[PDB]
Amino acid sequence: SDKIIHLTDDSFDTDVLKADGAILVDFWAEWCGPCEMIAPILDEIADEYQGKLTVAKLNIDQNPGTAPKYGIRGIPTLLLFKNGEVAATKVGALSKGQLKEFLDANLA
Ligand SMILES: [Cu+2]
Repeated sequence: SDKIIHLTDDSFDTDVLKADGAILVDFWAEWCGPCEMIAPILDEIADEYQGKLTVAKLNIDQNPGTAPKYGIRGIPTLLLFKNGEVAATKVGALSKGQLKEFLDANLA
């Protein structure tokens, strides 16, 4: 938790679109089993990728406006942002191994 950014629809532009460096955004919602599976995986990734990546989370039941703008369908959906643009997309729950391979491939 501590270094992971809790996003709102208000702050999304400043925190993600204007941020320097890669930001991985987790679009999640309440009552979501797959969302709960990857939540400790992302607290680990936040520590292991420190200096290379910032992790941020946006709960769509409390923040209904940003996800329609990115065409989000399945929840959870992870979007890797770089310089304000969507660099890569992964949707669905995945293991720690799969997430590391996805990040190592795309942080290049
Ligand atoms: Cu922490």
